[PDB]
Amino acid sequence: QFLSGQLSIKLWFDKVGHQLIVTILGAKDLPSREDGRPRNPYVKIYFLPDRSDKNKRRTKTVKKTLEPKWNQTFIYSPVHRREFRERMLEITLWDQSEFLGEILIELETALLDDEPHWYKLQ
Repeated sequence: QFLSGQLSIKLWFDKVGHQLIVTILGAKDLPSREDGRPRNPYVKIYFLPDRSDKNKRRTKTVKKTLEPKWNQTFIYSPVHRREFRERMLEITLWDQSEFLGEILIELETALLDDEPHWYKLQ
């Protein structure tokens, strides 16, 4: 019915350094609030399993926008190629509250090409 917006994310795995680099660039086309005002958006990421603080990261919250730009790089470590079939990134967007959607990326087929890509929020 309504557009939900998209999130630009860049992923890369450093196979020698055993680290997964996740850069959450920005979002576009976020839905306004029902009252017409813009959002105060942030992104939360869990590298699962273990839903614990160690595996949790969050962007800062941008004030009053539908096109936030965070440009933040998160570093997960230690990470091992052999673990990819059993790891996923749970990426959620929030209006600081209201849930604005989720992108769930399985590591085994993730775009680990160090390029930015757009993902639809669900």
